[PDB]
Amino acid sequence: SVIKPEMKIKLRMEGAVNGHKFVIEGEGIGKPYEGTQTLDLTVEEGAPLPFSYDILTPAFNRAFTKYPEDIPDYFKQAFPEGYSWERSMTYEDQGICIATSDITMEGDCFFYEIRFDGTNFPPNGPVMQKKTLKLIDATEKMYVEDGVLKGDVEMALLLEGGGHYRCDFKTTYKAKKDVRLPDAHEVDHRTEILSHDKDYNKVRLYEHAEARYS
Repeated sequence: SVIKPEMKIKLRMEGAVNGHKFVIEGEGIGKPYEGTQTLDLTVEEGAPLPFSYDILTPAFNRAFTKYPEDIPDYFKQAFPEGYSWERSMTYEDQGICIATSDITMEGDCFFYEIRFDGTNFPPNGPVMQKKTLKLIDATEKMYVEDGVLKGDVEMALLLEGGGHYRCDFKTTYKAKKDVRLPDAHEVDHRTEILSHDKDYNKVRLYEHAEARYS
């Protein structure tokens, strides 16, 4: 397989949230068959960001998912050609985000071209006031529809003070070639910011993800 036990990552994200433009670049490494990865992210334009970094972290690759032998792996099968994804995120206070990523590989490295746009966040809400603590561990429901793989998530960000800030995630994953399509399944996610500098101009980000049946 072209997916090696250790794969590097390079990415660039361009976008805008509530009128604030930005660019973030990233480099990292992970273990695709263990579903783990670490990214070092740097804000290259638009620093310091005025909004919660936690709305970005799922946008920074399901190739880094531990897939059981008996569930076809849509993402690893898609390489070396790769795949893209398109995602809508509707937050409970009517902030909404759209993100896309085009994922390719060369040698032992994945490359992501990411677009991220968000709007209509209340200026005094938790996103624009940076009152989120983390992404709560979440389960993504995967299922095939229209010949591609979809993932639906009812997820939540933890807020300072203990409240939950809910978001309906909907992703469409599009392999660039035909692959063996899986039956419906689930992917458990854990996302963690391991470290960051004062304004989050520099962030170290970790994900652990594993596929299973309900």
